[PDB]
This record gives sequence, structure tokens and C-alpha cells, in this order.
Amino acid sequence: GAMELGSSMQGQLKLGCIPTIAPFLLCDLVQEINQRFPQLNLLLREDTTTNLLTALRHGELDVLILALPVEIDGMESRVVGQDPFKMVISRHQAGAIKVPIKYDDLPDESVFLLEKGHCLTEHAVSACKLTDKEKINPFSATSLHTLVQMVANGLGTTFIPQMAIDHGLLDNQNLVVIEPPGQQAYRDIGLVWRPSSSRSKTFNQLAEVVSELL
Amino acid sequence: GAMMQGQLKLGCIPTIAPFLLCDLVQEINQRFPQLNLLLREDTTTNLLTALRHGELDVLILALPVEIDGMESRVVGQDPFKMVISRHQAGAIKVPIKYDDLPDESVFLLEKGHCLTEHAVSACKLTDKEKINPFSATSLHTLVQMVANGLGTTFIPQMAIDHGLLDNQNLVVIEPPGQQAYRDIGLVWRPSSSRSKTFNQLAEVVSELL
Repeated sequence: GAMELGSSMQGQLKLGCIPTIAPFLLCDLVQEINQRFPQLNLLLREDTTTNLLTALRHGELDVLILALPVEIDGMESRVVGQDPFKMVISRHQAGAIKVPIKYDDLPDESVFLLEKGHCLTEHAVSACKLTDKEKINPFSATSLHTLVQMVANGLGTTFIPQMAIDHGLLDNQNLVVIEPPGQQAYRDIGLVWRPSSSRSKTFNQLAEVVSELL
Repeated sequence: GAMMQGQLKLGCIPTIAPFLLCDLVQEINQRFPQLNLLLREDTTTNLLTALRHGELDVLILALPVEIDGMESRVVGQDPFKMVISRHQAGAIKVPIKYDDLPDESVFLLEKGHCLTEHAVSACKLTDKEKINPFSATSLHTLVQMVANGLGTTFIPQMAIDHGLLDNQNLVVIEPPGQQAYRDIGLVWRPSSSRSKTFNQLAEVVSELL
């Protein structure tokens, strides 16, 4: 984009994204858009899932980038890729917890999770088969950065999306990336927008670019 | 820490937490092996309510702000910087003069983030027309818009040293301000019986700024 644009993939686009995707995925999306579609100014809103859906319905955003599945009511969605889940612990408790990790052998009030309202918590404990709630610590986190920082202090473990690890969220925090126990875990990444939109061809070309980054 | 002793719940604003607390945790894990730290990232106003009601023990805010008359200790200074994309860097001349920029080109965080207050004050931004009406909601998406080429903004130095601008093709610019910085302080309750623990933590943060 540019500060000044002159006279489908051109113009302005208001995009919403969740706090568990925006810091890690939108960095590479901007560099692709800067080169492929130079005259596409891209404005960004980072908010939780239900708030972004409200902003889309009220016409304040043109398209969303969410983690699926979530209740989207009547909007149109397109999955563009999958984002694996991993577990992280510090190297102080690397001997206190065995790999392959198993939930029932862990001490309880050790699994830290984000505040409800972040779709990551419900997606993690569903993709990863975390059924024993007593594992979960009562103190819930309010951001993904502070969630990793508590795990870096050795207070337990958590589930981290792969795109955050690829972006370097765990850098210099002395952590180990452990495969999640049980069954395979991941989350769907898709674009959400209203059916009453003439920019369907603009959203789908962008959905192809996001599909290449995953 | 594991699953200057015991437990401690700390609150920090979103413009400091993703950058400063990474080093603080790695320091505490070695300097005080049994201090467990629970973290709460929220705005300045909501952090003061949680500290006042006992939900949190010690805060880390960007001073100056109204802090309930609580106990505060400034532990360091955080410089400000201006950032632009490389493909828009040839169009903006440095030293920066605000009146030469195009209008609505300075993106800023929305209300509630104290970074917008401290930046426009320390960097002496007076022409409110130069600010784009579209307010940003996170420090990460704010940078990504500037990387897209929409304009410029003020970024704390601790975010730049942490690597927020990596692989974004951004240029760092000195802002026109003789004291363009902000103060990082620890806020806790005067009634607290752990000021011997809070002050010792204030020195570890002072070695990080």
C-alpha cells in the first residue's frame, strides 16, 4: 500500500483478526500484499472472535480472519489452511514431565489457558483431548505472550499454535516444543465476511494468499 | 520458578508486557529459583482496579498516570522512535517535521492505551489533523499497517529491541523531541507486607532498561 493511492484487488480493505493469529500471520501477509497487490491499502482491527463478528455485521469491517469452527451465524466462511497445535514447557521441568506427554500423569492446576472469549482455549482442549478439568489452573491468562511467559517461568504447560512458534514467540524463553498428547491437534483458519458483499472476488484472492502462508 | 519465594501476581500493560517480561522471567528463574509469577495483561485503568481489590500484587505501568496514590518507583526510561516502510521512506525527509507529512498519516492506538498519551506528549505532536481517524487496537497490527505503507507511528524502544519490526522492511527514525521517552514504574499497595520483595524486583527491572 501507499499513503496516497491514485485512480478488484485495489483500494481499501478493512480486515479483522483475532489476537491469536494477527501478530504472527499478518506480518507475512503484508509483505506479500505489498509486492503482489501494491495499491491495496489494508487497515487492521485486532479483537476477539465475538467482537469481530459484531464489527462485521455492523459494517465496520469488510472481512475477518478467524479460527474455525466458531458460531458465525449467517456469514460466509472459507477455510484456507490448518494450524497445528503444540505444547511447551521450560527446561527446568523437562525432567519433571515425561515425553510423550500424558495428561493424567501431570500435576493439576498446571495447564494454563487463556481467558474465555479467546477461541484458542476451546479449540485446544477439544483438538487436544484434555478432559480432566482439574488439570487446568484456575488463574486464566489474558494474552498469549503472558501465557508463554508463565510457562517459561516453569509454572506448567499450555497449548501454542504453530504459527506463533514459526514467528518466534518462544525465542530466548528456554522452552521445549512437545507434541500434544493423545490424538492429533490443530485448528482451522478461514476468512469470514457477509453474504451481502460485492467484494467476493477481492476476498477470495486474499484467501488464496493466506492459504499459501499456512 | 516451578510447579523472593512463593507466589506473586504481576500486572502489565499490553505495550510493555510482550517485550519486557520475557527477560524478567528468565532473570527470576536463575536469581530467585522459587518465585512463581502469575501475569495479567490489561490496560492501565483495569490494572489499577485489580491491584486495589487485591487481585494483583504489583503492577508495571507506563508513568505518569493516576495511580490511586499507590506506591510507585520509576525503574527506567523507554525511548520513542518513529517507523516507516522502506518504499515510503524515500518520500519522507529526515529530520522529521510534522507539518511536512501528509495528513492523516500518523496512526495511533485507540483510547485506553497510555502509549498514545506519552507519545504525542514526549514527541510534541500538536497538529491533530496529521492523525489518521482509523485507530489501531494492538501494537502488532499498528506496526503491520505502517509496514503496509499507510503512514507512520511511534514505537517504544523496548518493542524494537525485542524484534517487533523483524522482516517488515521498516525504517527507524528519530522523532523531533528532546525528551521523547516514557517512564516505566512499579506500582503496588502501600499496605502490602512484601515491599522488601517488590523493591528487590524493582532492581531487576532496572537492569533491563
